Amino acid sequence: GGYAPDSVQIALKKMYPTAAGIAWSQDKAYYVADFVMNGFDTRVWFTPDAEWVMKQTDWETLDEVPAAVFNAFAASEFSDGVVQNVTWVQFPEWQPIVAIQVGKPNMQMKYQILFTPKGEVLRQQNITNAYNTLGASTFL
Repeated sequence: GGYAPDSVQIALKKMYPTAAGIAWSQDKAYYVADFVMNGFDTRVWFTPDAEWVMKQTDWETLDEVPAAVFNAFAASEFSDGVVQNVTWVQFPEWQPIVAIQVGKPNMQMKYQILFTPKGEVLRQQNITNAYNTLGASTFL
């Protein structure tokens, strides 16, 4: 479902031959493939020239993250919060990123923290009432 040029669809098939029920959408000048891979929600961004520029895997839980990220999150001011999502963000040339979305229900605030695999904080964003916080505008 959704539109994507044939070249872009062929490029995704080459990367994930077992991918089924793919939903295509646009995010700025990118085509985004949305599907389930190994039980995880997966999204792949493509240029119109069928070059992949970003991958996202919704791990959802902290038991999937590198131990350095787990320990940095556990020592942070968000450790007591409700984890809403955990995403492994990858790129063709750049280092991967762990994006954690955590709610503070008593504070009535939602936050997004971007970590390097070594546990270094790249960004602490207040995403209360914000949408598409993991799209091309955050990473590309």
